[PDB]
Amino acid sequence: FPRVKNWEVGSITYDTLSAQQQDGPCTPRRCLGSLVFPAPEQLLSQARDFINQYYSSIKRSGSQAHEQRLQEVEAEVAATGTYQLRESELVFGAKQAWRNAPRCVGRIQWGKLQVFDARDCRSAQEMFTYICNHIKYATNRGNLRSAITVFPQRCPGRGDFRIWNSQLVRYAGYRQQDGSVRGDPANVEITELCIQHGWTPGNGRFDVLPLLLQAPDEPPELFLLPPELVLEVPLEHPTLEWFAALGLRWYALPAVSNMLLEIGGLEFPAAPFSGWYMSTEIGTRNLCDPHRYNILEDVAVCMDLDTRTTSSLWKDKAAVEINVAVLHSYQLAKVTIVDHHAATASFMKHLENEQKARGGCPADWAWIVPPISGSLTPVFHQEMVNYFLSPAFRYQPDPW
Amino acid sequence: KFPRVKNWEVGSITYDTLSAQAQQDGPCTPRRCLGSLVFPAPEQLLSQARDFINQYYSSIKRSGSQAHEQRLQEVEAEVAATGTYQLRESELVFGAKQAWRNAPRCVGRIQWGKLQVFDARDCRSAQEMFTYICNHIKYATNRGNLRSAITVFPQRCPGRGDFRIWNSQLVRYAGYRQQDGSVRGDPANVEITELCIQHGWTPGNGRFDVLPLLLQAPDEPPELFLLPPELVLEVPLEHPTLEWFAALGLRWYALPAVSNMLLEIGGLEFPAAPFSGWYMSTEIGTRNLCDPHRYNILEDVAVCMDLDTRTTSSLWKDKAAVEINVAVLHSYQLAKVTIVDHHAATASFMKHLENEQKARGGCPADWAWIVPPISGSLTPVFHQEMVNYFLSPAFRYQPDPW
Ligand code: HEM
Ligand code: HEM
Ligand SMILES: Nc1cccc(CCc2cccc(OCc3ccc4ccc(N)nc4c3)c2)n1
Ligand SMILES: Nc1cccc(CCc2cccc(OCc3ccc4ccc(N)nc4c3)c2)n1
Ligand SMILES: Nc1cccc(CCc2cccc(OCc3ccc4ccc(N)nc4c3)c2)n1
Ligand SMILES: C[C@H](O)[C@H](O)[C@H]1CNc2nc(N)[nH]c(=O)c2N1
Ligand SMILES: C[C@H](O)[C@H](O)[C@H]1CNc2nc(N)[nH]c(=O)c2N1
Ligand SMILES: [Gd]
Ligand SMILES: [Zn+2]
Repeated sequence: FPRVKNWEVGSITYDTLSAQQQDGPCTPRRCLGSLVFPAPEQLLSQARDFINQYYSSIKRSGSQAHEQRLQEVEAEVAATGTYQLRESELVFGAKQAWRNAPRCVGRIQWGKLQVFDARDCRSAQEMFTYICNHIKYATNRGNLRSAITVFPQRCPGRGDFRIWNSQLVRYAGYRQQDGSVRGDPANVEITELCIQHGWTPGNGRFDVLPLLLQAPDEPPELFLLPPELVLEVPLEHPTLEWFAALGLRWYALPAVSNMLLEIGGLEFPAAPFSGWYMSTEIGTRNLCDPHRYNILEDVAVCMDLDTRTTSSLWKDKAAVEINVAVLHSYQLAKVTIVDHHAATASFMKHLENEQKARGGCPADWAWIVPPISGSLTPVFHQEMVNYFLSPAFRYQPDPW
Repeated sequence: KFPRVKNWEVGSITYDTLSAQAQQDGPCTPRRCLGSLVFPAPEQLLSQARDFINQYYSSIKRSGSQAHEQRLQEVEAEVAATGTYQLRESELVFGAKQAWRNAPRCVGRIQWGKLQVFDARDCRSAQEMFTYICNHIKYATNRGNLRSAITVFPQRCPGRGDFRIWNSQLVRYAGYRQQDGSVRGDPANVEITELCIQHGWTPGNGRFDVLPLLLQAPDEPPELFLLPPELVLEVPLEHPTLEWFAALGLRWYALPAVSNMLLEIGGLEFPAAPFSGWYMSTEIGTRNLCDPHRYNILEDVAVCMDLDTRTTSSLWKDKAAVEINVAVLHSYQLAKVTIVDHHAATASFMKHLENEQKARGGCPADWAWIVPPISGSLTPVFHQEMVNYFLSPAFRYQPDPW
C-alpha cells in the first residue's frame, strides 16, 4: 500500500484502493507517467465486478436481489454474448466513470450528474435530436449543469455509433497555404472532414463547426447546430479597454464527445459528457498554447510589456491577464466558470472524501496541477497515485 | 521494447533507448504509477566498476586501447587486494559530470560539461573540510559571476565513519520556532537551526540569519564553523516599479550549494560531495518566498499591491507571485549575480534533450520537477513527454547523519 504525503501539511495517508484491474505504462525500470496516451469469460468477470459495486452502493450487498441480478447477467451473456444494463445501473456506472477519471480536477461534482439514456437511438437524425436536448439542458441559459448522454453500446457484427467531433462545440481551423491556421489548430482535421462531407466553410477565427454523426454502418452525416443553442462569451478585460477589440471569444459548454465509456465490460463509443470550464483551460491552454491560438505575444505587446527579454516575465504577466479576462467575461455573461484556485481547493476536499469512502483516489499529478501558478495551488504539494479503475472513460481511435 | 516519446507542441517523436541501461529500480509498477512521490561485496562492486571504467574510456574515444585494458586489470586487482579501489583524478572528474548529467530532476543540465571538480579526497579533519568548503564557495561565487563546482571528500570505507556535512546547503537561513507554532526565518531549517544551537551556536533572531556549518570528519562528532560574512554574497530584494518592495527587507543568497546528497561513481560512495550552480529565479521567488510552509509572503505582497484578496477569481495570488519573481530577477541582475529565469532555463533544457538524444539515445527527466512551479504550460517542457529512470554515476538522497 503506497504511502502518500502532503508536503504542505505533513499529513500521511495510505492508498488501499490501488490494490483494486488494468495496467498502465510504468515498470520498475522506467516511469512513463507523463505520456498523454499510455472471451465471454472476461466479460462476465467485469460484469460481475460492476454488479457487485452497484449492489454495494444501494446497500443491498449479498441480498437476494443481488444474487438474482448476477444470475440474470450470466444467463443473458450465455444466450446473447452480451447483456443489458438497467437504467439505474447505467446512471451509477456513468457516475463511477467520472469519479474514477484520474486526470479530472472537477471530481468533487461526481455525484451530481444528469444521465440521458439514449440506448434506443436508431439513426443519426435521432442522434442529433438527443445531442440538441443535451446541449440545451446542460447550458441552462448559462447556469451550467453536468450531463452525459449515452448512445447504444457496442455489439458484435454491427458498427458503432460515433460522434466524429472531439467536442460538441468546436471552432473551425482552416489550413492556410503557408502551413499556418486561421482559427483553432486543434480542429484542422475535423474541419477538413466537415468540408469533404459537404459543409460550406467560413473564414473566421471562431466559426462553430457542424456535427459529423455516425449511425451504425453508415457514412457520417452532417448536422448544423442552431446558433441559439450554442452560447458563447465575448472576451473583454475589466481594465484593459482594448482587450475587447481583439475579438476573442469562447463557448460556454465543454462537452467531450470522442471518449469511450466502459461499464461492466460493456462499451459505449458514443457517450458525450459535459461540465463547466475551469478558466485556465480557455485562458492558458486554448488561447496561449503555441500550437493553439497562440495570442500570448499579441496581448503582451498591447500591454506595453518588454517582449524582447524573457526575464521581464512578460509571458507570465500577459497569461495572467488573459485568464483574468476569461473569468471576468464569463461572470459578466452569467456563465458558470471556476478558477484554478477554487477548483484545486475543491479537489483537495474530494481527496479527503475519497480517502474516507474508498481508501484512496486515482489522480494524475501532471494533469491535476493547473498550467499556471502550479505551486500556488494545494494540489502541487500533494503526492498522488495513478491507476486505472473501472467503470472508466477511455481514449479510442478516431473513427476515420 | 523502447518507449516512444512525443513533443506535443511540435509533433516530433523520439525513442528512448538509453533507458535500457537503467541500473536501479524506481517506485512504479504496471498497476500504479508513483512518479509524483518526492522520495522513492566484491563481484557486485567489480561489475559496477567495470561499467564505469568502460563508460570513461568510451567518453574519450579510447575504447579497447592498451590504457583501457590496463585500467580494468588494475581496478580488478585493487578490489581483490583491498576490497575497494581509488579513482584516478580524470575518472573522478568525468564521474561527477556524469552524475549531474544523469540527474532526472535537474533542469540545468545543459551546463553539465562545465563543472569545476575540487579533489578533496586527501582531507583529514573537519578544520580542513572547512578550508575546502570556503575555497569552493569563493571560487563558485566569483563576486557574482557564478561558476558551477563540486568538492568531493574521501569515499566511504568499511570500518570508518563517513565525512558528512550536516547542513542541507552550504548557505541556509536560520528558522526559529515561535510559541504560536510559527517560524521566524526559514521554516525549512528549524531542525538544523536547533542542531546548531545544541552544538553551541549563539542564535540570532532575524529572518535571514546565515547558519553555521556543522562538519563531521570520520568518527568525530560534528564541529561548528562560522562562515566569514564576506564569503556569503547576498542580494537585497527590490522591485523595479513597486518602490515599497525594498522596504520589506527581503533578501536571498547568491549561491545554491547542496551539501546533503551522496555522489555514487562506479560503486564507490562519496557521502560528502557538495555541489553548486546558480539559481533559477522561481526557486527563490515562488518556492522559497511563496510556499505556504516557507516564508509564505504571498498574501502580504498582494495586500501591499492593493489587490482584492477576498475572492480568488481576481487572480491576486497569480499577480503577486509574478511580481515577486520579477523582483528576484531584477534584484540579482542589479547586484550582478548570475540568475536564470524559468523561460530561458526550460528553453535550454529542450536543447539539452536534443543534444542527449543524439549523444546517448535519450535522457532521464522527471516531468514534475522539470516543469517550473509557475507558468508551467508557457514553457516548452510542459508539452514534452519524458521518461524517468535511474542511471549511474548519480546523486542520491541519503539519511540525515543524526
Ligand atoms: C463539472 C465541472 C468539471 C470540471 C470543472 C472539470 C475539469 C476538468 C479539467 C480541467 C480537466 C483536464 C482536461 C484537459 O486539460 O485536457 C478534466 C479532465 C477530464 N474530465 Fe473533468 N471536469 C468537469 C466535469 C466532468 C464531467 C461531467 C465528466 C464526465 C462525466 C468529466 C470527465 C473528465 C475526464 C474523463 C477527463 C480526462 C481528460 C483526458 O483524459 O483527456 N469531467 N476535467
Ligand atoms: C548551473 C546551473 C543550475 C541550475 C539552473 C539548476 C537548476 C535546478 C533546479 C531548478 C532544480 C530543482 C530544484 C527544486 O525545485 O528543488 C535542480 C535539481 C537538481 N540539481 Fe540542478 N541546477 C544547476 C546546477 C547543478 C549542478 C552543478 C549540479 C551537480 C553537479 C546539479 C544537480 C542537481 C540535482 C542532483 C538535482 C536533483 C535534486 C533532487 O532530486 O532533490 N545542479 N536543479
Ligand atoms: N472543465 C471541463 C469539463 C469537461 C470537459 C472539459 C474539456 C477538457 C477535456 C476533458 C475530458 C476529455 C477531453 O478530451 C479527450 C480527448 C481529446 C483529444 C483527443 C484526440 C485524439 C483522440 N484519439 N482522443 C482524444 C481524446 C478534454 N473541461
Ligand atoms: N522598445 C521596443 C523594443 C523592442 C520592440 C518594440 C516594439 C514594441 C511593439 C512590438 C509589436 C507590437 C506592438 O504593439 C504595441 C501596442 C499595440 C496596441 C496598443 C493599444 C493600447 C495600448 N495601451 N498599447 C498598445 C500597444 C509594440 N519596442
Ligand atoms: N539552481 C540550483 C542549482 C543547484 C542547487 C539548487 C538547489 C535546489 C536543490 C538542488 C538539488 C538538491 C536539493 O536538495 C536535495 C535534498 C533536499 C532536502 C533533503 C531533505 C532530507 C534528505 N534526506 N535529503 C534531502 C535532499 C536542492 N538550485
Ligand atoms: C507531456 C504532458 O504530460 C502533456 O502535454 C500534458 C501535461 N499536463 C496536462 N494537464 C492538463 N490538465 N491537460 C493537458 O492537456 C496536459 N498535457
Ligand atoms: C508532490 C509533488 O510531486 C512534490 O511536491 C514536488 C512536485 N514538483 C517539484 N518540483 C520542483 N522543482 N521542486 C519540488 O520540490 C517539487 N516538489
Ligand atoms: Gd511605482
Ligand atoms: Zn510512473
